[PDB]
Amino acid sequence: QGSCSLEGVEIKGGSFRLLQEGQALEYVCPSGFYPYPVQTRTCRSTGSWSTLKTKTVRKAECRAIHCPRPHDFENGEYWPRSPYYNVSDEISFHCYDGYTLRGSANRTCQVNGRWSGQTAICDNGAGYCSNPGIPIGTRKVGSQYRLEDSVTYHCSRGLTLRGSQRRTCQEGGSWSGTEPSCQDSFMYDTPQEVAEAFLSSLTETIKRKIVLDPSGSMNIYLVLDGSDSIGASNFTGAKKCLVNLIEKVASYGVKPRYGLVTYATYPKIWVKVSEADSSNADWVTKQLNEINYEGTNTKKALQAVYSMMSWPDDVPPEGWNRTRHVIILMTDGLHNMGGDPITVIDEIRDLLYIGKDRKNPREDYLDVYVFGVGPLVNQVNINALASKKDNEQHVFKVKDMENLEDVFYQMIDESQSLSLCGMVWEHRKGTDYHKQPWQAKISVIRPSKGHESCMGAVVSEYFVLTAAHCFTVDDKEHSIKVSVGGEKRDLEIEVVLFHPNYNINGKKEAGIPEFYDYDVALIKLKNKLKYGQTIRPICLPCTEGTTRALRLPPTTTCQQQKEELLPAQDIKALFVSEEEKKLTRKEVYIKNGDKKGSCERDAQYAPGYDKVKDISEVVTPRFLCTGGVSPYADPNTCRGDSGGPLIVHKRSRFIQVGVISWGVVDVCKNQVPAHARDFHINLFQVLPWLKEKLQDEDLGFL
DNA sequence: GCTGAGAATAGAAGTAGGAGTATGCTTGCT
Repeated sequence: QGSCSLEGVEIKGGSFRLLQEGQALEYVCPSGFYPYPVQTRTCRSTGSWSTLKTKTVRKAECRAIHCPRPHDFENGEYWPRSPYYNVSDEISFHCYDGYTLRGSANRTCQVNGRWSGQTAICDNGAGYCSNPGIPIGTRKVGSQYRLEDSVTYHCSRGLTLRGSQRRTCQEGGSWSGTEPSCQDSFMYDTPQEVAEAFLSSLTETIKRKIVLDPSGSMNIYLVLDGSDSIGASNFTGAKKCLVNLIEKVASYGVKPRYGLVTYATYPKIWVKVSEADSSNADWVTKQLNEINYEGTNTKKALQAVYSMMSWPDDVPPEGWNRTRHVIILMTDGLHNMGGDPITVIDEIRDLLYIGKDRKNPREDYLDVYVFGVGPLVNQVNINALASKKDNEQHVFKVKDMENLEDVFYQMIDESQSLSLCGMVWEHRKGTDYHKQPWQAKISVIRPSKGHESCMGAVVSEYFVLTAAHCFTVDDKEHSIKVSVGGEKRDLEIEVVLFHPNYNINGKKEAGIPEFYDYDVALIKLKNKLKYGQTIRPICLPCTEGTTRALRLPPTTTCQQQKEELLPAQDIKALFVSEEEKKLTRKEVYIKNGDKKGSCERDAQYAPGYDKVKDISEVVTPRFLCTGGVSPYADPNTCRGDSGGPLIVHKRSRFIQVGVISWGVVDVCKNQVPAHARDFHINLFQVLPWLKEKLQDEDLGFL
């Protein structure tokens, strides 16, 4: 219908995007922050947008994220106790007299409003089933853990419960349903989390494996809500996703029968599990790559799945009780009109003979996974559709279709190698250096002057990339100590090669103290590096490894890699920072579009630069600029973050595009000025040197 | 001793101590 004017819809320190024909809008803020008071707004019929109530507010703002307080913790205590916790605030758990603790007892408020680790439970064994525990932010009603007992979970006001709200102690000793959690509106899952939590609970760990039965089979049904952003560009993103899913599931030595359904308003059936080619993975793939478009009705799609399931006669077919069914539904709307689709799930469970016994519940033979995309997804319907299994997650909510692509990219990249550059698998028990294995700390003990602390990047097995200003010719090799993988041991250096065009002595008699042009250095290690879960390389620009990371054809030029990694935009980069012996990922933006000159202009607030006539004499084409308060409140770099890699996170891989070189003001361990920018060396501009010096490291430079 | 109308993060109308994708009701007159 009619549209609204955007007069004043902007948000303090954030951006917005118009969904659904401009009739709705979502607010997006920076990492750690959430848009306040509401994330979304629609266009009214009165011309204006939705009001922002919390008490009308005129404009919106981005405000820091808090992690919830444990409503209660049975049979033990936790501390520090507080009503809310800021980001990166740790809490520890202990239990009472004679109880045993399970789960992570040193949790930490992550940047996403969730606590690190898993739910702490203090149990003894005084019940048939185990103590189901209280996930942080919930409230459990019930404390008797005998057979056939129930426990109910409640979420605070304004929060949506994902998981089971009622778990019964089943025959066994395992609980029913899945552990619940409370979800805010802005809360999204990261493609790493989705990939890991889907792979696990699709498979079992012996590498993983898919557990079918003797003379058993698997039917996989892919349902796609192609009435919105999912079915755009002829299902291109969803096509990539499902191709990689089919490949990854085929890599497990199983040949499942596939069914493929799209639905905008009516269900369109492309592949049916009855076709003899329904198990031919590449026939299914070729049929998928040719789906096309063309009110959202989901019940019809689930009924098409049910018709696939149902049999041609009263007498059963052979092997009905040995087939395992998987229903992967991808949607971005799901306001369940046209009917209530839960009844279809109940009819399905009736047909599979699930939940009709006590010794044969058969819950292993039906898995339902739901991938919601965008803010307009109904967190309640998707959770009602999906399944609930102990220690398993089946509901996911991601931000764009791009993140949904990155999910399956990450899934495909899982079991390739340890030499795969820029690969990090977010695990369940991951430490700091598990998540930044390329990181390398350089320490230089300078006489009479501050101990220089720099960072680095492991670009190959013998080399480490850093910034040249960390070193000097006075510094002997017995004062430079490099450490990778977070280990005490310092490494043995062969030679530190500086760029041939580097000189910090300027431009000295011209009135400029520091000249950081071509501020890159390569440390050649004497020994070799042993790649592992803690040491791994990072991708470099204009190498075939980065082309394979960007999912591009081998006939791609270095310029194409440039315009894919560094376009004329506000590219979202990141780096890693030392914070009390901890490695934190700080997320910044590279002003390379229309704000580039505004970034470079703020270099006159820098020491010794306040009287330079031409600012292009100190900020050369070899520099990328981050920082500032536009379009977002970028975090700044530390004195010790110097030399570290400036990373771009694309297609679930990490590509280094810059080396942290200098900053306008040094205020890091922190009101902060808006001219506080940081400048990094563009690795695309020092490429001949890198190619010449790393020609024998098997990087396959373009 | 009532409220047959409108409000309300959208917003029809019916009349409901209603409902509602983060929440979730009052007018005025005696």
